[PDB]
Amino acid sequence: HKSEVAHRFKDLGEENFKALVLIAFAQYLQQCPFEDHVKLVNEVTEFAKTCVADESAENCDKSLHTLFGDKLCTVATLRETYGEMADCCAKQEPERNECFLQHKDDNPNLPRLVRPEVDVMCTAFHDNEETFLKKYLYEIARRHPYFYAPELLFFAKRYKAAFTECCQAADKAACLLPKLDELRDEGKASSAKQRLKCASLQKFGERAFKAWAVARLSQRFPKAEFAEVSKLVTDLTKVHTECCHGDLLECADDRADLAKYICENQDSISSKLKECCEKPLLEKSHCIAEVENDEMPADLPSLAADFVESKDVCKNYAEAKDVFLGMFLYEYARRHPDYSVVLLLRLAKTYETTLEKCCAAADPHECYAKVFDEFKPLVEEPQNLIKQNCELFEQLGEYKFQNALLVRYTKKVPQVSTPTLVEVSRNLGKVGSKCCKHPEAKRMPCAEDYLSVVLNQLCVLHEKTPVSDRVTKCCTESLVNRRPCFSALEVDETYVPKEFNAETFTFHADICTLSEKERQIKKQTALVELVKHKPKATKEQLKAVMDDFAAFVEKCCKADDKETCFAEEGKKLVAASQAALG
Ligand SMILES: N[C@@H](Cc1cc(I)c(Oc2cc(I)c(O)c(I)c2)c(I)c1)C(=O)O
Ligand SMILES: CCCCCCCCCCCCCC(=O)O
Ligand SMILES: CCCCCCCCCCCCCC(=O)O
Ligand SMILES: CCCCCCCCCCCCCC(=O)O
Repeated sequence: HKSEVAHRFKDLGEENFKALVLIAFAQYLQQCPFEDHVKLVNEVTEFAKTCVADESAENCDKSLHTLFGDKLCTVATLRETYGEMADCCAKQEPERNECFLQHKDDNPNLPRLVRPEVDVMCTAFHDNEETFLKKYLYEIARRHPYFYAPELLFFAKRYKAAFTECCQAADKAACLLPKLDELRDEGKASSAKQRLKCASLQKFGERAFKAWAVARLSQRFPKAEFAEVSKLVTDLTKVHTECCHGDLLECADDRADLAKYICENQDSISSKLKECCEKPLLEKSHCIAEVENDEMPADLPSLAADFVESKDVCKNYAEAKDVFLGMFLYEYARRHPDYSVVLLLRLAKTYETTLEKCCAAADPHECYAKVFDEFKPLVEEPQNLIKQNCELFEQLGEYKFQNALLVRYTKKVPQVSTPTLVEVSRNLGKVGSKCCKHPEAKRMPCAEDYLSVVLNQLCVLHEKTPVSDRVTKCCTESLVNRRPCFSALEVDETYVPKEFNAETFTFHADICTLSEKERQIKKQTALVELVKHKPKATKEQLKAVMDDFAAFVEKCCKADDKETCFAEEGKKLVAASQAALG
C-alpha cells in the first residue's frame, strides 16, 4: 500500500494500535516516564489518523522503521538520559534501527514491581480503567524489552477480565488473588520459554533447533505430509531467528505471513485449525501456536518397515542424512504425541549413532537389525519416573510431596544454597500437581514443558554463583541430556555436614500468625538445614523428627502462653532430636 501506518491502523484497530505503540516505545525508551510515552502514542495515533483520511498526506509514504526512528530521535533528553543511544540518531536507517536494537537493556535496574492491595487495585481500576491498565502495561513492557508485544497485549486483556469479574465480587480477594498468581506464573513461564528458545538457537545451532521443530510439529499435525512439515520447520526457524534478534516489526510480519500461510493450506495441515483461522490478524499466530494435536490416521504402517527391515536404509541415509533422519523423527513423533520432544530426540540420536556405526560394516541389515530394542529402556526411563513420582504425589499431597523432594535433593547436592533448594523443590512440586492430574497419554509432554523452564532457571542461578561441578556438568550438557543427567545424581558421599546452630533451629510464635505459604517455607527451610547437618539420617529417623516437630507447632500455637512454650518445649525438641539423630 502507499501508507504503512494507515494500513496497520486499519486492520489493527485504534485500541490495539495505541496499546502496541505504547509497548513498543516502552521497550526502547525504558527510562522515560509514563506521561511522556502517552504523549508520543497520541501524536503517532493522530498522525496515523491523518494517513487514514488521505494516503498521500505528508510523510505517510515513509516506512514504519523510518517513522519509528525519527520519532524516537525526537526525545530531547535522549542524550542526557540514554547517552550512547542518542548517537544512534546520527546514522541512517537501517543502521539507525540496528543501533537502537543493540542498546535495548534486557535486564534494566528498576525496582521490583509490587502487587498493591486488592482494594486499592479495584478502586483504581474503577475510577480510571484505562490509565490503570496502560500504566501497568508500560511498567511491564519496560522491564521485559524482549517480550513479544502482541503476547503482552494478550495478557493485558486477561488481566482486565480478571478485574471486571473479581472487583464486582462479594469477596474480591478470594476471587482476584488466585487469578493474579496464576497470571503471573503463566507470564513468567512464557518469558522463560521465549528466552530459552533463543538461547538454545544460539548455543546448539540451526540443526538441533530444526530437529526439535520437526518432532514438535509432527506431533501436532500428524496428518500433514513430510514435505509440508519441512516447509513449516524452515519458516518457523526463520521466524525465531528474526524474533530472537529483537526487531518487533520484522518479527510480527514474519509471524503474520506464517500464520496466513497455514490458514490458506489448512486442510493440507490440520483439522483443528478452524477456530484459530477465522480470528483477527492480531491473534492468529498466538492461537495456532497453542492448538491441540490433531488425531493421527490410525491407518499408519509400521516404522520397522522403512527403518529397520528395508535393505534400502543405508543407501537412503547416505544420500541425505539429515533428511532421512528428519523423516525418522517425523514418523516416530506423529505416532507418539505421548512422548516428550527430547525423548523423541534421544531416539533419533540413538538411531543416528547406529546407522553410522552399522552402515560402515560388512552386512548392514544385521548390525542395525535390533535398534528398536535399544529404544525400549530409553522410553521406559521417563515413564517409570512419571508413574513413580505421581503415585507418591497422591499418597502425600502437594506439600508433603515437596518435602520428600527437598530431602531427596538436599542429599544430592548439599552444596546448593538453602533458599535455592526450597524454591526449586516447590516448583518441582507444582509440576507434580499440575501434570499428574492428566491421563498417562499427556503426562510426559506436560512434565517436559514445565521441567524445561524450572531446570534452565536453576542452571542460570548456578551460572552466576556456581557451587557444584556436577550441577555445572548437567547444566552445560546438551538439551537432550539435561534432565537425565540431573536424574542420575547420587547422594553426596563426600559432603561434610555443617555444625549445629541453635539459631537455625530456633522458632518463635511468629509462624503461628503467618500465612500457609510462609509457614511452609519456614518449615521447609529448617528441613533443608536439618538434612545438611545430619545427611546420613534415615527416611524414618527423619520422619520421626518431622513428627515431633509437627505436634510441637500445635502445642505452642494453641497454648495460652506462646513464646514460652516455643522456647521451653523447643529446648526439649532440639535436645531429644539431636540424640535420635546421633
Ligand atoms: N517460584 C515461583 C513460583 C513458580 C512455580 C513454577 I512450577 C513455575 O513454572 C511454571 C512453568 C510453566 I510451562 C507454567 O505453565 C507455569 I503456570 C509455571 C514458575 I515460572 C514459578 C515463585 O513463587 O516466585
Ligand atoms: C529436517 C532436518 C532436521 C532433522 C535433523 C535430525 C537430527 C537428529 C538428531 C537429534 C538432534 C538433537 C540435537 C543434537 O543433539 O544435536
Ligand atoms: C511459538 C511461537 C511461534 C509462533 C509461530 C506460529 C506458527 C505456527 C506454528 C505453531 C506450532 C507449534 C510449534 C512451536 O511450539 O513452535
Ligand atoms: C537439629 C535438629 C533440630 C530439629 C529441627 C526440626 C526441623 C524440622 C522441620 C520439618 C517440618 C516438617 C513439616 C511438617 O511438620 O509438616
